[PDB]
Amino acid sequence: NYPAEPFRIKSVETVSMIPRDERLKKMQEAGYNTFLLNSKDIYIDLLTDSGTNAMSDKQWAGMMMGDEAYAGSENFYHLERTVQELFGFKHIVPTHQGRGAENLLSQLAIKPGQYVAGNMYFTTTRYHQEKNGAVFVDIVRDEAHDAGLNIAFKGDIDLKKLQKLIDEKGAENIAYICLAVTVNLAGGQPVSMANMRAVRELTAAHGIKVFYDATRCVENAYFIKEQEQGFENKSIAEIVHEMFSYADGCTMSGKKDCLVNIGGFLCMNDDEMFSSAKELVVVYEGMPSYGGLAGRDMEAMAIGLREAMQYEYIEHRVKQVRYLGDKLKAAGVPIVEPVGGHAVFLDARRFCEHLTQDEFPAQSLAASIYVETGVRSMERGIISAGRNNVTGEHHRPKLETVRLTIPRRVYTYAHMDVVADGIIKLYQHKEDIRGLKFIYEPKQLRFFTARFDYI
Amino acid sequence: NYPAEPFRIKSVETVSMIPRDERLKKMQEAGYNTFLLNSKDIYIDLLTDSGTNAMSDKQWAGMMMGDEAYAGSENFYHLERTVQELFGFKHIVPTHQGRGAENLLSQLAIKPGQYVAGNMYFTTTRYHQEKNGAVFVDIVRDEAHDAGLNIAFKGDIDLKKLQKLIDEKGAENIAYICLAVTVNLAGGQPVSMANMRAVRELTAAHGIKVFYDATRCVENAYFIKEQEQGFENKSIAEIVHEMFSYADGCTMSGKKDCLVNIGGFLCMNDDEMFSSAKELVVVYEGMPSYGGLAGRDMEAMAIGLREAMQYEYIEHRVKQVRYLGDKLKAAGVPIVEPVGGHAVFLDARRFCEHLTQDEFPAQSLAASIYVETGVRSMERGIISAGRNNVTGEHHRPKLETVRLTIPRRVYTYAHMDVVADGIIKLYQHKEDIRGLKFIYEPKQLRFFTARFDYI
Amino acid sequence: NYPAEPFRIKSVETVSMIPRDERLKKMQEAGYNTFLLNSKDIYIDLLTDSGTNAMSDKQWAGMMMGDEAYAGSENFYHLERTVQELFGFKHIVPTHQGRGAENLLSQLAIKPGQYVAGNMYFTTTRYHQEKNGAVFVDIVRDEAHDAGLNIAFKGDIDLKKLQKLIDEKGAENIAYICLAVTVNLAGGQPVSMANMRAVRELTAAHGIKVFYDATRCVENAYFIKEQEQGFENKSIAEIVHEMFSYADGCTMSGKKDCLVNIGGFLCMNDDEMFSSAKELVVVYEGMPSYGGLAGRDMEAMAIGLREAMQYEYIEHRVKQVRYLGDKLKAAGVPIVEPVGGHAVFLDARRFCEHLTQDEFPAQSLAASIYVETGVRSMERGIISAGRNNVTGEHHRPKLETVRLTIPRRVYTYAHMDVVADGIIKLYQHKEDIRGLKFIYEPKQLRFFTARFDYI
Amino acid sequence: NYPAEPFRIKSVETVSMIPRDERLKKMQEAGYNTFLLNSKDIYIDLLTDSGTNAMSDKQWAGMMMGDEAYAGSENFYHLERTVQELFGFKHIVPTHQGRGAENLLSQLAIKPGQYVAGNMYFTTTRYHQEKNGAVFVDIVRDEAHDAGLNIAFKGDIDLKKLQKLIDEKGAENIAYICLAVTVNLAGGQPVSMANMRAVRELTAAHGIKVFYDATRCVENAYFIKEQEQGFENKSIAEIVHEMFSYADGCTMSGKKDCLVNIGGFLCMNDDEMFSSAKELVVVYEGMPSYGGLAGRDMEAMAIGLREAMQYEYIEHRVKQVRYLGDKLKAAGVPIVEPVGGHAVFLDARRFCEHLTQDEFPAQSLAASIYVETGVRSMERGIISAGRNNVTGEHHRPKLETVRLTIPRRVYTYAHMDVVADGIIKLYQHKEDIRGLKFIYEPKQLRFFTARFDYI
Ligand SMILES: O=C(O)CCc1ccc(O)cc1
Ligand SMILES: O=C(O)CCc1ccc(O)cc1
Ligand SMILES: [Cs+]
Ligand SMILES: [Cs+]
Ligand SMILES: [Cs+]
Ligand SMILES: [Cs+]
Repeated sequence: NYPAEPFRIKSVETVSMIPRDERLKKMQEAGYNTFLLNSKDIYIDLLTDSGTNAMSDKQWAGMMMGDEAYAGSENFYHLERTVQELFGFKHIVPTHQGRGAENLLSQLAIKPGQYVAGNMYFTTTRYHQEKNGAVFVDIVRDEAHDAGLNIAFKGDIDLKKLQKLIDEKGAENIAYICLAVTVNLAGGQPVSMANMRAVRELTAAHGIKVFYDATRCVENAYFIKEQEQGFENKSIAEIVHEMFSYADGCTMSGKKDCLVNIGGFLCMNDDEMFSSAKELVVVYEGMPSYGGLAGRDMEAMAIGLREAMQYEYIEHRVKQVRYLGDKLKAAGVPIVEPVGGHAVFLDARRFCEHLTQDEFPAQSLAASIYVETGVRSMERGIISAGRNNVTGEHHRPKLETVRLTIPRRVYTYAHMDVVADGIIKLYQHKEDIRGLKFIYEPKQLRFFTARFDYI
Repeated sequence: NYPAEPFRIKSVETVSMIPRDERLKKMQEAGYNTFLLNSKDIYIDLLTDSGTNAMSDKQWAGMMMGDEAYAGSENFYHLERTVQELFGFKHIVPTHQGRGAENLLSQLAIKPGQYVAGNMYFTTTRYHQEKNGAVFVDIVRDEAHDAGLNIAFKGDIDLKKLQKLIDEKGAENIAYICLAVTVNLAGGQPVSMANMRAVRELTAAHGIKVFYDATRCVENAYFIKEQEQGFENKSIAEIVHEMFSYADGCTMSGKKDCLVNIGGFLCMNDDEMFSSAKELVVVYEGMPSYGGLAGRDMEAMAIGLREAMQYEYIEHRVKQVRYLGDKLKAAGVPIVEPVGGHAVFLDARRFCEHLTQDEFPAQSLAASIYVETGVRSMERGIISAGRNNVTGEHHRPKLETVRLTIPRRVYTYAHMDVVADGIIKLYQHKEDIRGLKFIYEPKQLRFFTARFDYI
Repeated sequence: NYPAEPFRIKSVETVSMIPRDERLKKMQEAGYNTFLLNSKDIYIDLLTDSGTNAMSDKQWAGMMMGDEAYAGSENFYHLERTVQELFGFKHIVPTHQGRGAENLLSQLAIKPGQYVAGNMYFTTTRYHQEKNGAVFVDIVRDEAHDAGLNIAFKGDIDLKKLQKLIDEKGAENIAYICLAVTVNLAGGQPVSMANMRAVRELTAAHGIKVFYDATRCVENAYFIKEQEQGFENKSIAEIVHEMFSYADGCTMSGKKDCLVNIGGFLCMNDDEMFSSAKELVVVYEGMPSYGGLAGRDMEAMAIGLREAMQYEYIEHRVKQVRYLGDKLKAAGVPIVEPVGGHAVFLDARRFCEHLTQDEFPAQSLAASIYVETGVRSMERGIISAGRNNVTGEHHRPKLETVRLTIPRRVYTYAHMDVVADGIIKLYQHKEDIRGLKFIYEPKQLRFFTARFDYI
Repeated sequence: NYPAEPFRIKSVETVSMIPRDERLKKMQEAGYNTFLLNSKDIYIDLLTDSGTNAMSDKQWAGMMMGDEAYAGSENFYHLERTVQELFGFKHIVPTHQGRGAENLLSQLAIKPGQYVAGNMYFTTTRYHQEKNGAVFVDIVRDEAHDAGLNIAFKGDIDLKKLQKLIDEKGAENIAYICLAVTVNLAGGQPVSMANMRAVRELTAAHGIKVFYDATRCVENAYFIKEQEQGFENKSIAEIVHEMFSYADGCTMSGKKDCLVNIGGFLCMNDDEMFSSAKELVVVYEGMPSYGGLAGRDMEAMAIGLREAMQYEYIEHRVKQVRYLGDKLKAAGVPIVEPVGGHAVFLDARRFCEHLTQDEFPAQSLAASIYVETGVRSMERGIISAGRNNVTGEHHRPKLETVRLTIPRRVYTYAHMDVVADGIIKLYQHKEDIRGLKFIYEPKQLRFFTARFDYI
């Protein structure tokens, strides 16, 4: 049911291993805000699955072969090639990370007042659309928004909302379709291949462009392989290449499924767009030949993209998350379902039924997980949603979650046990989890630096 | 006169060593544009001094100590504390490179229609200023536009122009003063400490903010020590700290004087502006704790900044460039003078008086240098100025130069000899340099991919 | 019971993951000798615990700081000072590995015809002793030769035998006492602190020198802490230091408990012997300042020794082996007991009672394990004992075992499960294990290259 | 005349750069013995050309791909292959360094009382022959012993002394011919290919075996290419492979021409010898599959051996030494001639004509070179030759030299200038160099730790 690691450990990253009593002082010193803890004081850092991947020995042999020419670097050539071969986009511009590609895609493909429609959104992506004049429309299935509904391919687009958007608004005024795989906001839910093929035939008919937010495309490809009829004899690399055939381009963040600690890229097939991309790339990132990346990082991303296609790697990655989700669900701990490709989201509202959302249950639960286990998790509730500065009132988000985001090839099943066991013991005396009040609240970006105290 | 390397070679980058006949083929495949040459086919790459520095064995040991947490990394802490110590600014936000810092500073510091005044500009910096509504005003002394005039501290601001701008336009309508150390357009020329003090006193009086474009600020420090009376007992580290004491903040590309291959940072002292910066940095670069850089890169840049302060390193850096210029001057080759900190600029109109500027003398020279020595240099003339799209006619630039830009710690004095020697023998037969016609010209960013043939 | 890894995965070694049918081909190409298998074709290599440790990110940062001077290296100084501190010996001469230390100690400490007495032997150590004229005398307690007897501190010396040797042969005719921690032939069994004190007092009385074979001395430390009354408040670092206080010097293979891939060292307190050692080390290993090791390796071994002292590391190391043994014991698989610090030994005569020891049961089992799981283990039986060349007949060894040796910090608990699970299902059909005949047998070192077929 | 480096610097090793006054305290603290100085306090360490080579970026990418299996490692396979392909020996056993191979060759190929004859000797090699019963006979040309005679191929064997040795002693009692390339003792002098072909036909006729001491075989191959008629159209790899065709095997030290910091090997074509080598390899070095080397070191040696065949690399290496020799000879500084492949030997007896050999001129000159330049050199005179412990009298060596041994790819021509210039300034006031007296003299290995004072 749960595979052993399809790799050996080559090098370890040592941890201090501080006791509960010292962890509580550390948590207090951070103001009960896990964003303020130091990296050194944390055993298992599940804050994000972004850029904290463990690289292979081959990736580190790439790291010493960094040809750092400004232009003409063999690292750029090898990255271009790999992405062309694997994803099949004609052109490819390297960027420092996913949000660097996003910035470029939104400046090049949006006319003010056009609509951008996708399957739910991701913060940096919506920002760049919106800052360029687009109106974002969510055309995800309604079922994606029910956080307990256990259905498959929950990130698919409603073709029926897709159609009415074109009828009602006009294909002309639709900038592009932003299809994301997986759907982060629904908890890392996969998009079926049928869904992607349907979306491309509808949009093609009406002349509409489709651009993929492909940050976790390889976790998506595993779901298709695991769960869609017809892909049982297909390889992950075949599924990934078919996926990108229903798209005109994509913004990718290597920090997610590329198994690197930095790097992203923009791909497109349009030669015209590509020439415009090239001029805009030099102001924001660096020349078209390196895009704000050191050569050794283009190489390591190249080797990573290829390493991610190994079935055994992506199966264990995804099933290592599911392991954690299964163990929590088995004990009755409330989570978002079905468990996604990269994280387990605890539902803090249900976990902490005694607390109201003003007493910051997700934030407080996330503080407690650190003290009990030495595991850092991230608040994804009311604190992260911010205050409405018109009214002054918090924005009250429907989802009041603590996210357990798993970096790739860093932790073992024993580390998941540590996590699961602490959360289970906490669930068993859930009523004893206190509420938090701010003792310090920033104007902007409050989740980052807010500090709190117990009520 | 000319110091020996104050280091030893730890590891080499192997090179091909292809012969003249093979290089001529390579330059032909490239369409005689040196920007299209492959990095593998080049022996000594002087395209740029950006990001191609050789790191130390301690930087590389820091490379293996990357703490890649999203937040709380030991490498962000070591970076932050190193800049605060060395440069003296209160806050520091890391960015993937210099232009990411510039984007951020210009969104935070300019109201549309205000004036931003500096000592000559750099492309990216001027773009970010103007893109945010600023009108750019060049207040460098008149003597820095004279490419042949050999005076010291050619980068200094004319205070007389700085006064008239305040008079004429008013200090409320001045966004900030953009002081660059050193000045790249004038050939990498230094700014005196007196000049920096003078500017801080005049702008202070009028409430005007002063932000440095500090990318080559340690090369500048060296000229201050070598040439300004009074700084003969001060250390490079004291010179740097004093310099930044006259600025409100700075944008910095670590790729230039921090001796790394990627990385930059915005600094400022204003708390209010720092908070605005943190919300904006998330969208463009990454969380404010990493700013688009892997942990290992924050580490290496921290260790780099600190190595850059060693007298003997910087003294050998600047004197190695000087050596190349000295050898060229002594054979009668025309160069920008006086020699800067980072590059030698050949004067290609002089070098090639038989050719008109429509016959693309600098590009042709840069093609000929590669063919004869295996060295790549950058065209900096009519080809890189671009055409006027309303007229259609070339922007015919006053300076028609070939830039020999020297990466820190990569080449030896024998390498300077290969360059010098080839450039001297071409000078001896300068009349045999043919002109070039376009055989393919791109709508935008023409210098990057234009290809040519001989007339 | 079973601790989680007290570290995180920094970098992985990618593995093939070939299927059963392909492994069977591979095992056949190997002639069913697991020593001929390729390292690429192996998933989990338990051939040996020697030199295949995963290093830390600090060891690797030390790897980039190799000062490779012939003499005066900072890495020799950091090594020397770390051993002096941790182990407490006055002098320390680095050697390329444990047996280089042994060669040196035996040339310096034995007069031909003297007796050298220890607690069971190890091949290399016994070779170097005997090659220098020594007669080897086993003074381990009688209970350690009983492979099934589960007592603690099975490595302890019988003082009664140590007394008779002194009586019978005289202390002048005793070269030195060779005390091994832990005892590899008995299955990696520990030596109590009491036993080490007892020996030091008896040998001291008689003027007899005591040199440790300390290769797994930190695994031993752990058993002392876990099991000897009185050492419950002492640290691994205090246990180690106290242990070496009962020895005159030690030969050490860093490949085993210093967590490195190469390196060893001889220690002693005698100045006279140190001077003789320095002249002899030059001929066999290198100058006394490097002893056959690159500077980077002296560095990593210094950093390794110091990491080996962390309670949680060593406690997880020893408990990971125990875990594997526990799972095997619980299904009724016969193993040497009690489980050692570094390996589990299967009892293959038991496991395979249908086969005679001429039918090569251990080798056959080791072939079958690889086929069924992808794990390599070592034959330790009749095949590795060799033949008698006067008789021609096999040396028929009392112990007929398959050793599952676990490298430090490389595999997880899921990896232990793969092994355990395969070994348990073979045990369930133990009668189907065929015997092997030689199809090629070498004159010497037969186990290394012998090949077989099935009967 | 002197080529530029055929490489770029990838990483630097920082140096402290301490002034003459502090260097003199450092020299005093070392007892005027350069063997006692620390590596950190030295600018340019010319103590030895052994193991202090700078590796390439490809070699360091090998360093991260170390497959550390005990047996079956892909690194072992790649080393075996490279050596088989390049040198052409049938079998090859890895050893920790050159003296590990020597130890094995001498145990396997000498019967007590047999003669070993070679072209002069090297310490560790003669030791291992002599310790195994051989009588060494020097059959080098007489001209090699005249240290000022500038002739080519000074390391050739006298075929006429070769013949009389067989006549007078009997081919039967000649163990093997030890042919070394280059000849270290004559100052790194080359052996012609004709000489090697002649030696093989003579020895073959009488059934006598020939084993190469090939530590600097690649510097030898350059001389043949530079100076022997007929090899102008041959490549270095062709010259090296022909060289080894006149040999039955060889001991190699990778630390010399293999461009690594550790590693050696033994090669032979005899299958019988090879089986005996295998059993003896496990006691002294480690299994036949790794020979006392970590996997990453076998890989790096593999890539190094191949990198050394680049003509441009070996030409610049050798001509970088010659540069130093030419500059010293031009000023009249007395050296051994002709300058060898790896070092310049100063003749301290002539340099210091005012001092008698009891006042230790070479030692004192070597102390002065450090104080004036920060360059460490090695005494190779009376101090290194030792005392005769029968008489108690120093052994008075004919050659009283200070050796300037150049590591490969570490220093530039500017570093050689630093060296040359300091030695020239010292020569100009040569009479002011004082004599030394011991204040501390070790029984064994005196050169290593003797300390002195000025008379
Ligand atoms: O960990 C992640 O979610 C990716 C990075 C990320 C974190 C926070 C935020 O507001 C936007 C992006
Ligand atoms: O630097 C060298 O000469 C190689 C090593 C070496 C040094 C000294 C010695 O006595 C024997 C060998
Ligand atoms: Cs990261
Ligand atoms: Cs770069
Ligand atoms: Cs090893
Ligand atoms: Cs070395």
